[PDB]
Amino acid sequence: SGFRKMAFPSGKVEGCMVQVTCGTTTLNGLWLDDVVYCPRHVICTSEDMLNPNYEDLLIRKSNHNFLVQAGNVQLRVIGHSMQNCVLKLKVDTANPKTPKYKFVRIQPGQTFSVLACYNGSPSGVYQCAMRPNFTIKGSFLNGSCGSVGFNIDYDCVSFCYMHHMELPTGVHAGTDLEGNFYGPFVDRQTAQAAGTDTTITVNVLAWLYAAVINGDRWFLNRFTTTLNDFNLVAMKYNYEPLTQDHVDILGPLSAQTGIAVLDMCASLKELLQNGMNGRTILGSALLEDEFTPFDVVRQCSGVT
Amino acid sequence: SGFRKMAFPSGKVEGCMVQVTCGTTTLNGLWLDDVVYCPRHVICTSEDMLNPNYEDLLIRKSNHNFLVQAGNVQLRVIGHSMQNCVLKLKVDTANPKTPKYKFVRIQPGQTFSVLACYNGSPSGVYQCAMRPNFTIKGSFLNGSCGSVGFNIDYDCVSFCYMHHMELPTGVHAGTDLEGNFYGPFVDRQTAQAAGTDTTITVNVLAWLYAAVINGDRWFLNRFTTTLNDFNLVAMKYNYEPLTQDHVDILGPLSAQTGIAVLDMCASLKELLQNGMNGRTILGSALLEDEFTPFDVVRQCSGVT
Ligand SMILES: O=C(Cc1cccc(Cl)c1)Nc1cnccc1C1CC1
Ligand SMILES: O=C(Cc1cccc(Cl)c1)Nc1cnccc1C1CC1
Repeated sequence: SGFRKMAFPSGKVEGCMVQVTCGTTTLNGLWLDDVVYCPRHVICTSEDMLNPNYEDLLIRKSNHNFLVQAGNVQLRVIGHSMQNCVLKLKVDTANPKTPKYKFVRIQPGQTFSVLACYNGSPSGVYQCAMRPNFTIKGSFLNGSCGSVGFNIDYDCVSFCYMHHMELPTGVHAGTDLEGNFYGPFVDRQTAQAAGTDTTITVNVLAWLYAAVINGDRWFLNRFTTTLNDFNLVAMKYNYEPLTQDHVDILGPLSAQTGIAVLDMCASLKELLQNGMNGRTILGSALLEDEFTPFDVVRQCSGVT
Repeated sequence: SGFRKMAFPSGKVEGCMVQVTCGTTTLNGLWLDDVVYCPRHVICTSEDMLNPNYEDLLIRKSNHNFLVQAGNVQLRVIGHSMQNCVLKLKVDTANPKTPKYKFVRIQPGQTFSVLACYNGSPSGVYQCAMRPNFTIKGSFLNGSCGSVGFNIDYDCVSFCYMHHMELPTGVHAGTDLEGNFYGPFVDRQTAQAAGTDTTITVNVLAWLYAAVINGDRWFLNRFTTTLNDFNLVAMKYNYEPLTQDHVDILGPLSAQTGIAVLDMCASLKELLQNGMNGRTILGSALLEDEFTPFDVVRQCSGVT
């Protein structure tokens, strides 16, 4: 028993972290096979971060200008190319610590682990979610660019995120591993609209099922609702509309607890309309939406 | 900017995790040098977990009865001994992945990372604190015994905790790496009093300083207090008494924000007496006490 914001073990990713320097800028790189991936703004100075012409800036750079250090050893750069907002630096040595990996583009509402890094060295690991507005609420400082988000299926690391930018709001923006930004963001020093964020309803419901599994049952009531009635409530409280695809994914959690999905939606409705009343659920005084139904099953069953 | 319950990167510890089987029981071991450390209840069956005589039970066991598997390779056991509530199994091979390590006994209120493990394989990592009542609120299932808690100083892993037991309350109990239980707990299947827990005042105050650093300032007021006045309030709300040693550790955070420690205690007093009023601080609707002043400085400065 017990329920925690659990991140994946970071070892397979720690072995891929390198430091990338170019000009006077240093950030993190991801060394998989003979390629180092890093945010393309490594080639920029503060003056051109206002409106950078990356193609033109990259033209003034040669392989020898990209200094890639793996721990305390220098990697030799034999090729460079820009794919969207990332640079791929071909190195002459394949990373001996490359795990089985995939590059995936996660959906909004999905969760992943982040290994925050500075100068190619890991400082910490935390679990977070891709918000519906395609931002992440991470913990990142200057130098953290190139830090990656990932998931692990048995031995395979699915890299889903690379950190690029901090918004003026303090929220974070970044790309998938092909350099495509999640959301409308562009790698420019210009104020950019994050957009209205919503609460991931299916995730809150999964966390309510985790709460029942771990003894917290005060919020369960004698009521039920329909998808249409519940969605009127979700709309009012800026919660994502619940669909039958959401209910289907909540099936395993419903079967384990014997609480029908719509019965749990009625508990959520009452919690939204009435609040917690000074009570807690799994040590939280607010409704948590950063655990997917898969996360809850995984944590509650001990999948390694 | 941003503030997260950040755990240490788990790689150096993942390389030390092994599976220990004895009789019909399997749990996790910690392989450092030529020694495997694991909870001594690995030698027990369900019948003798009611009142085990570990010395007598261990007598019926030989080196060949302890099956230690590191990944998919079998380690040869050449010695066994009991030190308090842990067994130390001498193996014929030193772990090639042993990091620089120390065995430390943490103080209540101190935090550490846990690498939850099942069958010698890591499933996840989370940050937690040794509660003032010497329990931890972890996330552990059957088979998680032997999972360890640790801290990292540059390259040195300070192992502070080994998981042993789940209390009937769902809270967790365990030992330091010499087998000494934190708290009054004994490795027996008997109901055991956890004791009254308190809120780690110095940690809440550190988290309030992290909140100011990351823009959250609504809770700051035009008041100040004294250690004696504040401690009357802390007593009423089951908060640990604040001492000058606590204030001294809060010095770096006070200097960075220009908010005197007693001024921040007045904000805490008002928050305890008035509540959050439906507001949040760093995405939390309750006062967080699982970040030490050291944790806040580390996260807010990017120490790798
Ligand atoms: O945001 C940037 C630099 C930057 C500026 C403009 C565009 C792009 Cl792609 C990147 N880095 C960063 C990331 N995460 C957290 C803190 C920071 C630094 C501000 C402190
Ligand atoms: O508590 C035990 C077994 C046990 C019983 C009595 C004494 C001792 Cl030292 C150990 N293991 C465990 C640990 N953490 C979480 C879940 C569990 C299992 C109950 C599900």
